Amino acid sequence: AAHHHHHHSSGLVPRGSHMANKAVNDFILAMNYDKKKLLTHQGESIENRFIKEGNQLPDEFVVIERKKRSLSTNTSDISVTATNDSRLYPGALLVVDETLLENNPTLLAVDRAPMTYSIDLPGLASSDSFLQVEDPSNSSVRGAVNDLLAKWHQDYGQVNNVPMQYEKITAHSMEQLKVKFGSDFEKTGNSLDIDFNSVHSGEKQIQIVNFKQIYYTVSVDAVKNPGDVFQDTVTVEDLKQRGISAERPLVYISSVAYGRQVYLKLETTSKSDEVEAAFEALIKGVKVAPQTEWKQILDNTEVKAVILGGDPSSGARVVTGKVDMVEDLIQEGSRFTADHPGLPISYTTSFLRDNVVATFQNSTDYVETKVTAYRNGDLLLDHSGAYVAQYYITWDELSYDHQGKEVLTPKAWDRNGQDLTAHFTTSIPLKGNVRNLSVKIRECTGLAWEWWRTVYEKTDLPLVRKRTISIWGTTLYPQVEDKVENAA
Repeated sequence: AAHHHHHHSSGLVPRGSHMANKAVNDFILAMNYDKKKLLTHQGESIENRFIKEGNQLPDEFVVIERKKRSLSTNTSDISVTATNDSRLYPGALLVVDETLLENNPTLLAVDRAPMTYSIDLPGLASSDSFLQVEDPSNSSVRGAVNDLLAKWHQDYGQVNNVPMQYEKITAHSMEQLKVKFGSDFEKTGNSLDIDFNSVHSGEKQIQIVNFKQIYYTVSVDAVKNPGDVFQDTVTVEDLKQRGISAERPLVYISSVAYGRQVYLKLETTSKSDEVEAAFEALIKGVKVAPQTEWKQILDNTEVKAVILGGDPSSGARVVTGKVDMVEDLIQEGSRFTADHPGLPISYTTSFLRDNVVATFQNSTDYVETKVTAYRNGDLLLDHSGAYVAQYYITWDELSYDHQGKEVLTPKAWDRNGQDLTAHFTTSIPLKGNVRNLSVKIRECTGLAWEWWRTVYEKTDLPLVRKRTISIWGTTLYPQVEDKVENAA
């Protein structure tokens, strides 16, 4: 007796019956899977073997120290890069597999039961926040939301000045960026034209800034029973036909954030350690003095950006140029108006089975490259004395061997020890290479009991941009000037 109740004598479960929805509900509840393992991905996992490198650039000598780092993110927020993604609407059903991890999700588009949404809008009434969509799709949900928006803007609603939020990192690897911003980021990074090669060779430094402006978010309350999102026309076999199982379970978009997003690239050829500070000052719109080190950095900074939402169409703009246009990028989407509903920039998913928020674990190993720059310099000599003079100029040229060991190669001015006469001038180019610079200058007095007189003798001379050593005067009273020009 107990076997037959709530069942058809045919033994079949009729399509469009309450029995069908019940079977679907039990079918999803019966699923046993590991939530974390299904949403976990590993990046590269590099090994810690690195040697110190030295390289000569046209204007400077760089010392590069490579190091393996680890970046691991564990978030439920999924960044949106697609423009008009029909799949990414509130309450949409997504399949849990590789495609969900890659942010190119598989939409489960079956007959949907009505769903109730709430929207958090600054200056929106309590019970006017709810929306009842009878047949959830991208269109029906988008329409219901925009209808509420249009009403909310035309009725009243202050032009809410939207807060700007941003997170930033120093670029190193494309994989590392993907862990930080999402695995769909590769499209954006290619638009930003990030020069990873020049970073690794220490020729330039990159910082990536992600701006977010959330106008509003649409949310879905917890689903009581897994089968409550399906119409009775949906059967268990229908789900299996589309490959739904405990191994490929279901998830629903529990909320979507709407507004404007900006991925910013700050590309500087500087090797300074004040780069992060200079970039920050730029973002804050802080005035920069011309003779500062920051101004040197910012003048040599190329800026590219991808705009998602705000201003014109929904389409993504790829603006390019100098530092001057960063300020307007930030101010552009400051106000949320009737002109633009705003578009999805972020969404979150919850498992259909138990409404637990789906959290994605991503990690990767990357090489953190440090670069230390030593500027080239020139050593200038001027001989305007009434005497024969000799120079003894000597230095070491620094290099690094294939084992990263430090190497000092002795060097000497080819005209050392030679008798030089006024008016003699010369310029000796010295690379950042140079350590332990020593200059000795002596003069022939003509006196039999003391033929030579030292006019100048310094060791460990700093490699400034321009050092001019000028000698003049007489055999008995020689004069010397050690003039340094190293101002920025």
